Amino acid sequence: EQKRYSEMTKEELQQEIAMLTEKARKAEQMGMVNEYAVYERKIAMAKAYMLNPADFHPGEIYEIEGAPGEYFKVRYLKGVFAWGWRLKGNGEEEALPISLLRKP
Repeated sequence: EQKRYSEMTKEELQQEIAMLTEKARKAEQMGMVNEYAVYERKIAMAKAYMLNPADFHPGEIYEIEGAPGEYFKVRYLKGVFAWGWRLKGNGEEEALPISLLRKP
C-alpha cells in the first residue's frame, strides 16, 4: 500500500514519476487541464525528494523551473520546500518544492 514520497527510495520515486508522467500525458491529450496540473504538482514533489536541499540558500534568488524570466527569492528552507516569494508577483510568502528552482 502507498508509501509517501518522503519514504521512497530513488528507484521508487523514479517509477512513481514515470507513472505520473504517463497519466499527465493522457490528461493533456484529453484536455483535462485541472487533472494535468494535479499530476504535474505530484511530479514536482517526487522530483524534490531526489534533490539536495543544501544546494539552496536563504537570501538567494532563483529562476523558476517551467517559467522563463520569473524568479523566486528564498527566505528559508524546510524539508524539500523553499519558502519565499516570486519577484514579479505579490510579496506574499509561498512554499515551493526545491525541484522548481533552477539549480545554482
